[PDB]
Amino acid sequence: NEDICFIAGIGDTNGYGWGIAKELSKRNVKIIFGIWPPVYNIFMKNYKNGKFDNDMIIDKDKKMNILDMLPFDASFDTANDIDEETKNNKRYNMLQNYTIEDVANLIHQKYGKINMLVHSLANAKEVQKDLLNTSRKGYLDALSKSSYSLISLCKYFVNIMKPQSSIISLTYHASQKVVPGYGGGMSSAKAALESDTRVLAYHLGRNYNIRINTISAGPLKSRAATAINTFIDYAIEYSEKYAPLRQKLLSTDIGSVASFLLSRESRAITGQTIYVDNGLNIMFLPD
Amino acid sequence: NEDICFIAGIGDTNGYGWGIAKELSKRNVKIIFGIWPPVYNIFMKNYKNGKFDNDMIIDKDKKMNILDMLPFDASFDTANDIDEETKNNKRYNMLQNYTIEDVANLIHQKYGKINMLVHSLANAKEVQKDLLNTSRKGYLDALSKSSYSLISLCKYFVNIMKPQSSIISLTYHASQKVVPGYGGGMSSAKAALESDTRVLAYHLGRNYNIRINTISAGPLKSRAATAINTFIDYAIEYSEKYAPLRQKLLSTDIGSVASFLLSRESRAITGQTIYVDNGLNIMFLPD
Amino acid sequence: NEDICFIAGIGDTNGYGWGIAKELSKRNVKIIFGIWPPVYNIFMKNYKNGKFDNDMIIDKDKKMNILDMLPFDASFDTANDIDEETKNNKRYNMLQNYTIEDVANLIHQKYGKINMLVHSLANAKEVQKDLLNTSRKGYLDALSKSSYSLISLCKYFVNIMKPQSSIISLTYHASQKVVPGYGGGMSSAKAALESDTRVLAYHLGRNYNIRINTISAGPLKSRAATAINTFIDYAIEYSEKYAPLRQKLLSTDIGSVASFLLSRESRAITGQTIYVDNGLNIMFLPD
Amino acid sequence: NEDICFIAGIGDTNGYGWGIAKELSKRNVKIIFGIWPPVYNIFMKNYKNGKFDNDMIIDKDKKMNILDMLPFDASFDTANDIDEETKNNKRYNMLQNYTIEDVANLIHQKYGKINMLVHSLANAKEVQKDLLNTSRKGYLDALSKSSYSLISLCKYFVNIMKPQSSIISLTYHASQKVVPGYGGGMSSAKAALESDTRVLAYHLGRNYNIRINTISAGPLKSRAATAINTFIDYAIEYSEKYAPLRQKLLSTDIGSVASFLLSRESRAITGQTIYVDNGLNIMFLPD
Ligand SMILES: NC(=O)c1ccc[n+]([C@@H]2O[C@H](COP(=O)([O-])OP(=O)(O)OC[C@H]3O[C@@H](n4cnc5c(N)ncnc54)[C@H](O)[C@@H]3O)[C@@H](O)[C@H]2O)c1
Ligand SMILES: NC(=O)c1ccc[n+]([C@@H]2O[C@H](COP(=O)([O-])OP(=O)(O)OC[C@H]3O[C@@H](n4cnc5c(N)ncnc54)[C@H](O)[C@@H]3O)[C@@H](O)[C@H]2O)c1
Ligand SMILES: NC(=O)c1ccc[n+]([C@@H]2O[C@H](COP(=O)([O-])OP(=O)(O)OC[C@H]3O[C@@H](n4cnc5c(N)ncnc54)[C@H](O)[C@@H]3O)[C@@H](O)[C@H]2O)c1
Ligand SMILES: NC(=O)c1ccc[n+]([C@@H]2O[C@H](COP(=O)([O-])OP(=O)(O)OC[C@H]3O[C@@H](n4cnc5c(N)ncnc54)[C@H](O)[C@@H]3O)[C@@H](O)[C@H]2O)c1
Ligand SMILES: O=Cc1ccc(Oc2ccc(Cl)cc2Cl)c(O)c1
Ligand SMILES: O=Cc1ccc(Oc2ccc(Cl)cc2Cl)c(O)c1
Ligand SMILES: O=Cc1ccc(Oc2ccc(Cl)cc2Cl)c(O)c1
Ligand SMILES: O=Cc1ccc(Oc2ccc(Cl)cc2Cl)c(O)c1
Repeated sequence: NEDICFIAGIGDTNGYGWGIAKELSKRNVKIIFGIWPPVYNIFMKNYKNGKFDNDMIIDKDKKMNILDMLPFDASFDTANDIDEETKNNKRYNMLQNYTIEDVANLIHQKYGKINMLVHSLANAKEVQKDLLNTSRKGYLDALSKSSYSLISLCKYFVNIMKPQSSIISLTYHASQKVVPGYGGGMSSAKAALESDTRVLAYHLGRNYNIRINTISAGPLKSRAATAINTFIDYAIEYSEKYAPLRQKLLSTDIGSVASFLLSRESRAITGQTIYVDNGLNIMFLPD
Repeated sequence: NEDICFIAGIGDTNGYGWGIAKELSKRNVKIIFGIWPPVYNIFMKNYKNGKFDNDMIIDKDKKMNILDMLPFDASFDTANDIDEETKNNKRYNMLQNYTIEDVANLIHQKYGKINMLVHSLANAKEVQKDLLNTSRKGYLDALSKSSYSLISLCKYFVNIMKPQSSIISLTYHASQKVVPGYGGGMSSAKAALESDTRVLAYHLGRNYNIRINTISAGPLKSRAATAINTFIDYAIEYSEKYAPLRQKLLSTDIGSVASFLLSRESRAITGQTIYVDNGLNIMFLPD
Repeated sequence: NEDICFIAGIGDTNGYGWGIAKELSKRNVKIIFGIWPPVYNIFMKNYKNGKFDNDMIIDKDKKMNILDMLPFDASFDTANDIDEETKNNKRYNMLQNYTIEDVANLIHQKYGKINMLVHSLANAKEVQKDLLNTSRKGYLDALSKSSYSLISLCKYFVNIMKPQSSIISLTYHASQKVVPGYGGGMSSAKAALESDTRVLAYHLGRNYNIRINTISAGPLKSRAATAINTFIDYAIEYSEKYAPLRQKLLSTDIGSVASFLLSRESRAITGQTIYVDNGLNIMFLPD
Repeated sequence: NEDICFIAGIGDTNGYGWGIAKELSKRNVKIIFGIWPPVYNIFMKNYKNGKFDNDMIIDKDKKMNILDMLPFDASFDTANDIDEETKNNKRYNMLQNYTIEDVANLIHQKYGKINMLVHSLANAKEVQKDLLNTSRKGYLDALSKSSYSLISLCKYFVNIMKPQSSIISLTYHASQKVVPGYGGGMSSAKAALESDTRVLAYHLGRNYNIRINTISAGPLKSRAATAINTFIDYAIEYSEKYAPLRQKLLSTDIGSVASFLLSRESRAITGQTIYVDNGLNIMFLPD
């Protein structure tokens, strides 16, 4: 079979994007990485130097098959949208075709139609500030990068997808219950993402027969998580202590659920927020 | 190597229990049926006369294999719970080891420990009456058979299940939003079942490292559905017209989700209500 | 001009029923108490000896006025439901007209139609046991007394209530999120009560133009709370430490919300679970 | 008592802002209107010409006491934020001090500290487009005007509010369930508003002892509603046909709930989305 999945939001092997790639790879899905330009050249260097080799082993027989790796910035819908400062940036200057539309066109031109799409990215320039102290520009940046990027990804990628294709993104329970520390409008962006997942499920389901769901993951010590204010150290310790299942949450635990939601096995599931967090979301009072 | 599942609530090939059996069988899980004594002998006679042979065809290069078929009544926790009248009733008189504790013991004696458990049953004497007109006895009957039966199944089966085992039941969205026609306290029972799934997830996760979830299924023209009164024809027509995914909901659509939730692929999911209903639950206003 | 409220579930001045009585009395609503026969004679003796006189002071320029105090047992729908044993029991033998239908009739005969109804009661034989260890009989007892009693109260009282009347009950968040210690099927009963509030809102709204809602209250050191085992001290301490509003939750805090929901001011609200808990329900992770 | 309420988002007498003003006026609350500059001069003219006189009657005794009416644009946090095109606009040119911070300063300078705040506004330049066809600028405009404006209002107004003050905004159930027609990212903005209400409740409750809630209203034929694509004619007809309570939803039905949430009567309620919609949100299947 010719399953191809574009994963937008891989920067190294420590986040959920990598775990999803690994699990899809087990099912013989061809994988294309969309890599944020500021970290693209570093990623390629680490890859070439074999830094990721142990992380690519699926088992005794299998290694991750990575079809391609492309620069991708969810800040920009089309070529016209890139500002002067960015195009002049040292790191963007030597790259091209990294807007959402350009990446869709490039994948389709090289490999044809795909049938799986993963949104595994977020950004918020004021994450370290409380919501109350977040500026209009800060808040809108969170929503632009973390929420609107999903809509744009759908809008441009549906043209290059087969009927019965499937899309997932990643969210966090701070959208629904208060997590002090989860600042800069990230909580807001995740609330919008979960709502948009429903509305998009209606549009994509009726028009194209395409499904879209979102996985609400528990805490993982990824690069981005490090940026929140040992906030991640706290979250992990609390989850491992109080969740119904006292076991370390792995990126591939989210990967196996993603793989299921992206396969035909879940053909009757759409518009849903699925919790993959060892059950922590169900608890009220710590015991 | 030895995935075994007990499916409590199969009476024919037209309901969700059969769809779950078929999909599990696809994955080489050995299946044991728990059949309610009022329908048990008709079920066995049909099976023996080859009435289900076509329904057991997976892909015509593969057919379902069933390990065992056992009389089972989720009304009774232990042998000591069985009233003299039932014990001597025409349909129960020839059967043995059909209470929850007895079937668990029997299964263990014959096959050892199991790792998958499916609650696919419900009942309510007054389902034809709206909630407001449901009697105390009718309401308690619905809770007893449809909700408490899950707790009891858990209590007795956890002793014959391996750590990391998984349990699922089936629910309906009338627990959360009003569905006229879903009467007799069935809505109440499903609300209880969904809440008990969380509390059980806590106890079973912490004490035995066992997971439990519930699938909120869309409408299927099963024998039980037809007996509600027609109600099910309206539900199905409405769902096929207004759901994000306008496709016929199959018992095997539920089956494949059940299969995922019972497998190790869903190891970080517990306490959850997972909707498998073509996304109908996400809609507010029709078109 | 003739607001009359029946409050089912008052046994002393330390619970939510009293707080609701006090706030309604503030608004010149006439109040009728429904008192469970095991505590009825001790309640009346305390009242007569002036034990509640201080507790009846509203602002020391105003004191509660109580229209009537009636023996009431929400276990029994009609006189024909009362087993011979209860009928002849030491505490029931001297009382009459204490079933749901009889109290409705009595109230109507004496005061005519009423327009406000409060369900402020719960009970569960096995509340000290975790759900997994709760017996069938214990679980059904919790559903019978704590959830079904609301449906029955509605069925019999709608005949003695005016159109545009309002009904409220009390619930707890353990229905939606796991609270260790809230056992015996009380969590199940509250999940059922909250679901039944919606279904009843539909029937009562459409057929009688009557509204029904439920208040999910935070912790209060009532007699029933103390009897759970300590559990309530932990709940209160936790709530005062971690709730958005760090202030002592009063029975009259619930009372003033109840008063609003029972008045015409809330005429467009029905079927709802309203949280009155200093906002604790909105929190995920503590500080 | 000196209760003062600023209501941001009044353009005429046909929306929810006016109904909230009317009901607060009954409680002798002094009212200040924040009026969007494009409609400020028209509003003032209609007011002066007596167009609103019949709409201001509370009853036999009372007329609405409007303390002041000020231009207010939720697009701009501070004086510096206004762009050239706006400052040059015919309608803005003759007005001043209409940014969020400027209005806070102006109210405080004229009247001192207030204790009630109402956010009753929304805008989305692409509301007529499906979410899938909404542009990045369109989507962010919705979030900026409809969601971030609430945060900014809180940030600047808390300085001029008393302890134990209360804040409300208005939302719609399209945040939670799909409403085709509710386009341009308005669904997204409302999801973010409901989430932000929780996070702000935590910050404002712990730091200032101030409460914040949001009212999810049913459909009302306001000026803004007219802009959605007879979408409002449909919504109203559907609500009056299918809601549990079959009665016309009035602006003052939302006003009376707002008045309660803004008063001390609701001191234990914060971070909540309260539905004031005749119960329509509780229904799954039309009957
Ligand atoms: N790590 C957790 O604890 C956790 C919990 C719940 C949800 N999530 C979600 O999972 C997703 C993946 O994050 P992660 O935890 O794997 O951290 P991560 O750093 O591994 O992944 C985030 C990636 O997004 C990329 N990115 C940032 N801005 C971008 C832009 N403008 N365009 C394109 N890419 C951009 C970064 O390069 C980074 O590689 C995020 O959406 C996050 O919200 C994470
Ligand atoms: N059919 C639907 O449309 C639908 C939609 C949502 C959820 N569900 C749920 O799926 C489950 C299966 O229902 P179905 O639709 O497959 O109908 P079904 O008739 O196929 O399943 C019901 C089975 O449960 C068995 N049963 C009843 N009482 C029992 C008892 N006391 N002990 C043991 N077994 C008993 C019956 O023998 C019957 O075979 C139910 O719990 C139902 O609530 C069904
Ligand atoms: N106390 C809390 O912390 C708390 C928190 C959330 C919800 N609630 C709810 O508030 C309600 C009132 O409880 P409370 O905390 O005021 O305790 P309480 O003791 O004041 O109220 C319970 C009352 O119900 C009566 N009752 C019990 N069984 C009855 C029956 N069969 N018929 C008639 N009356 C019966 C008892 O006489 C008792 O007076 C309960 O439903 C409870 O679930 C309480
Ligand atoms: N009308 C309904 O059916 C309905 C249902 C649910 C929720 N709501 C909500 O109620 C609130 C009030 O809307 P309405 O229905 O009364 O319509 P409305 O037109 O009466 O009120 C909206 C007001 O917001 C103002 N506004 C728009 N952009 C602004 C800006 N940038 N700065 C300041 N003010 C601005 C407009 O002048 C207008 O007067 C809205 O938030 C809406 O989402 C309305
Ligand atoms: O522990 C919970 C947690 C940890 C990390 C997360 O990802 C991000 C958080 C903030 C930002 Cl700016 C970017 C990203 Cl990828 C997240 O969403 C939730
Ligand atoms: O269309 C929705 C639907 C149809 C059938 C269902 O199953 C039952 C419903 C009532 C009773 Cl008494 C027993 C059973 Cl198995 C159900 O739960 C939901
Ligand atoms: O702290 C939360 C809390 C405390 C008390 C409660 O009331 C009861 C709890 C159990 C039983 Cl059996 C009877 C009643 Cl009235 C309750 O519902 C929740
Ligand atoms: O019927 C539901 C409904 C009707 C009107 C509404 O208000 C708006 C809707 C869109 C825009 Cl751009 C601005 C506003 Cl004030 C709304 O929120 C929901």
